[PDB]
Amino acid sequence: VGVKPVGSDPDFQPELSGAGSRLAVVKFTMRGCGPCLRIAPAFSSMSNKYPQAVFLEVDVHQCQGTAATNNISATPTFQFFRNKVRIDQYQGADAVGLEEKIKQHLE
Repeated sequence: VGVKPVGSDPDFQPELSGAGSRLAVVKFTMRGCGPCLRIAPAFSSMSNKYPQAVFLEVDVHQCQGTAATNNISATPTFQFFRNKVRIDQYQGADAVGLEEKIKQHLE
């Protein structure tokens, strides 16, 4: 359970489809990245805290096409999807701001 890793680009849409109509929060990450590391535990706790939404993790180098088509310019970057459509975005390791926007979507 928890934060689900997307191992390569073709596995990404399946994940977006498999979220059904649930909110999907995708954390775009990469290796040797301090803020990425700082936020990781919190993100994992958020998924524990919100089992009604789906939490995913994409490494921008394992999933280049996904990073590029989502116009990812820095990490960590969180994208928000509902029914496979990107509806929001949040950059950074400020966990408070992140959970506040997740809550605003769980509306």
